[PDB]
Amino acid sequence: GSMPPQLHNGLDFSAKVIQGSLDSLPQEVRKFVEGNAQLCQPEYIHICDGSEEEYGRLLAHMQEEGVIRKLKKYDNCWLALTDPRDVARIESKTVIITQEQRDTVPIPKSGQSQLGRWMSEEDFEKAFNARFPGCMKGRTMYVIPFSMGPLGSPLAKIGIELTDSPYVVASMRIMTRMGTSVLEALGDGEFIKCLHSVGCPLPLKKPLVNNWACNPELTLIAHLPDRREIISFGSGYGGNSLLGKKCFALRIASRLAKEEGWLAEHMLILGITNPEGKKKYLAAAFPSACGKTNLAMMNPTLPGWKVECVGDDIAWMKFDAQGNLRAINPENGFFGVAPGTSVKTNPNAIKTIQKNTIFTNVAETSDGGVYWEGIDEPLAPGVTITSWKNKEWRPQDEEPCAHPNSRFCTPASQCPIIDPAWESPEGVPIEGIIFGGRRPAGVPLVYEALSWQHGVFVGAAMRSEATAGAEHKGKVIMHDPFAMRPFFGYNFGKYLAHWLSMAHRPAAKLPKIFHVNWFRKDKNGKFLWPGFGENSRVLEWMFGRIEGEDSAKLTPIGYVPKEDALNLKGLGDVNVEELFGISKEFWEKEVEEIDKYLEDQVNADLPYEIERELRALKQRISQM
Ligand SMILES: Nc1nc2c(ncn2[C@@H]2O[C@H](COP(=O)(O)OP(=O)(O)OP(=O)(O)O)[C@@H](O)[C@H]2O)c(=O)[nH]1
Ligand SMILES: O=C([O-])C(=O)[O-]
Ligand SMILES: [Mn+2]
Ligand SMILES: [Mn+2]
Ligand code: NA
Repeated sequence: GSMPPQLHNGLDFSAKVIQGSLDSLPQEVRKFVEGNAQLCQPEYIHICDGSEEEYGRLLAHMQEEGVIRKLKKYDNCWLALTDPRDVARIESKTVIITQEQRDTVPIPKSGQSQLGRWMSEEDFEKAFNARFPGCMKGRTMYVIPFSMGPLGSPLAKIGIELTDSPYVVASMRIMTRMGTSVLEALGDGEFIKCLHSVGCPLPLKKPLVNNWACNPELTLIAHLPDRREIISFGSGYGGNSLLGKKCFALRIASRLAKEEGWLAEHMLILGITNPEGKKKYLAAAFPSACGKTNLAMMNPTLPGWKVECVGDDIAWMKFDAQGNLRAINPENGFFGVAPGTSVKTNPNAIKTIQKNTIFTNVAETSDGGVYWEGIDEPLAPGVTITSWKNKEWRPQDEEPCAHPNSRFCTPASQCPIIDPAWESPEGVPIEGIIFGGRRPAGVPLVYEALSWQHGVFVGAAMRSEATAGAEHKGKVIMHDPFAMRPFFGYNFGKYLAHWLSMAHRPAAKLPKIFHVNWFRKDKNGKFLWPGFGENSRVLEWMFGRIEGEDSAKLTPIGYVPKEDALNLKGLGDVNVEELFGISKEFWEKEVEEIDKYLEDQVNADLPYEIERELRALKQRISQM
């Protein structure tokens, strides 16, 4: 980029650049970098190249600074422990900026929307001015050029993230394609502008907790889709700071998708091969902390079945000229929930995470390894544990050894069952789409939608127990339509209309739509379904249905498996009565709840087809 004019020496940041060159940046990239440097006043500017040496040195630097620790039991793995105020997404501080509120969320009848948070442009400007001026004083501003999707993909989009956090830098290296090749690929093209600061300019005004720079009181994660900007202040935690992931690849991207005729979704993408040598790709939207990563890299218990992972969290999809729904994973790594992860529940993850992996808020064993709730693996006598709170911890204490939302951040290329087409620019053809969440009562193991319009309603109607992915506590059953409640880039009613419109386009090969429940419990609080690898039995049913197998019976909520259609061999004890039961009383209550929620929260933007599906379901239940 060209040197900016100036009458003094305060606008050209060249003298502060410690890696790279402002002169060699594309013009608009330099303007973005330099304009935000003038604002944030970093001491240095480091333009990331994405090299292993850059990565190695930056890790070493955080190490000597006490910001991360080396996990010496493994190969190039590292541990960060955060300030306990900065441990997850915060939905209440996550906002979208548009001229009119209705462009961002439907106007709720009750007056409080549960489908996003809108902030006026003028309110945002004030919030921005109270945060960012001088916020990087005494820090390095890192410039991360990154690509969502393989360098080529028709589906791929480039961002530049500016951050004062080396932790963000290292994590983005794993979770996106990052560095010099991205700038070369961008040229003078368009990019998403992403600005991040931990909100702790030097000298420190507040006491630093556990060497983790953050500003909880001022935390704000903002999205400005008209400006193509994401602006995030005060949090270093993944979902808030790795701007390509939730901020770009769901929130911004879903709005772009609506405008441009594609889809951006909170979905895994997996490839499943049967004993007859046939492979199908499926997508699944479950809410945060509801099993996507476990399903995407499942080790099937059924002989002759194979599952391969394309992506575990984000799907970008578009109908091609042939009418196939084609999906790509825009991420480059897995940012997975650690606790619960074991050789038993997710052996494929256990394999992936022992090299080149960054862990956040898990426990450390005295021999340099990791520990967490449900790791289900004994330690040798004499091995001791440091909790994620950096305290000595014993298996019989008050609190967990790892944070409930503790994460691993691991390269996708490492996964032993990574799908061979996971970086194909063409994407993979999706043949079914699975919705589901945590319902301890009433909702059977699996059912199939009656039609496209009904499947879109099933997505819209999704409810699920609260999890630790964000700020929500306890186990209350919440609405989480399409697993996208925290992530809609625009009015949910319009998003429903967008999904419905897919049925109207030329030669569209619409996928089969299913709904699952891994989480139904008996009257004792015991899970009725073993889950995990055993979920291959459900996927088998879905596979045959996609092929047109006569294996379904009609019920009021959709098609279910016929008696004996599911392979339950090796699971002789399963209470099929309760697991597959559909109660009129439960479903009457359920449909009334859905009706009130859609009326209140979607209101004037609720598409007629969805209100029709509600009426029809209500009618079918009334005839039980
Ligand atoms: N009982 C049971 N638990 C499961 C199952 N699948 C996943 N889990 C657990 O649910 C928690 C979260 O699962 P993940 O697969 O990481 O969820 P995710 O959808 O990828 O979550 P986000 O990354 O937050 O979007 C972990 O503790 C898992 O061990 C299952 O089939 N049965
Ligand atoms: O990080 C995630 O994947 C989430 O919170 O859903
Ligand atoms: Mn997620
Ligand atoms: Mn996940
Ligand atoms: Na720390």
